[PDB]
Amino acid sequence: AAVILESIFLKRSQQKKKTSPLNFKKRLFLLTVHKLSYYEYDFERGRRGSKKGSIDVEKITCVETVVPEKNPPPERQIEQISIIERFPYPFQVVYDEGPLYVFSPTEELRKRWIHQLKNVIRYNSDLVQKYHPSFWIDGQYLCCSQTAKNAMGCQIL
Ligand SMILES: *[C@H]1CCCc2occ(C(=O)O)c21
Ligand SMILES: *[C@H]1CCCc2occ(C(=O)O)c21
Ligand SMILES: [Mg+2]
Ligand SMILES: [Zn+2]
Repeated sequence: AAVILESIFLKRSQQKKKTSPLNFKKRLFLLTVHKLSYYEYDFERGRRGSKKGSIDVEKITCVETVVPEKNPPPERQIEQISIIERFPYPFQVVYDEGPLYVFSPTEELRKRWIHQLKNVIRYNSDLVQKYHPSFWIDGQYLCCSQTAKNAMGCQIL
């Protein structure tokens, strides 16, 4: 399928460990009408490396912004170099295996990805009308305090 979008984002680890600290990984993200996939990027040759995972577009229920972290490290705090080193703008892709947290280098790039992702899931069956506006961190959602990753969203839209 045709490539709609191709960008380098920071990805928060999902099942690294149940209680261990959260890891953040630099990934090349690809969007087609069929899948949202991510790879280790091969910087030296200027091409995508090994595929590290995928999300079938049909399984996505929600795509929105996330309220940013209160104390972010320099890599996630607000040019050719800045675009591949700082990732301050998070968004969420909600599916069956909880939300995937993605960090964009710019506001414009996040907006573009949210816009296109909303169009590819337009005819999805499982789309929800509620979401969690804040991150799931240290066993709970910061917005509602619910302890289930698959918990129903606390806010409308
Ligand atoms: C990231 C890279 C090592 C293997 C692995 O297993 C789970 C995860 C993750 O959730 O990102 C990773
Ligand atoms: C990211 C999150 C889902 C599980 C997984 O396995 C490998 C990787 C990675 O290396 O990014 C991930
Ligand atoms: Mg630097
Ligand atoms: Zn919530």
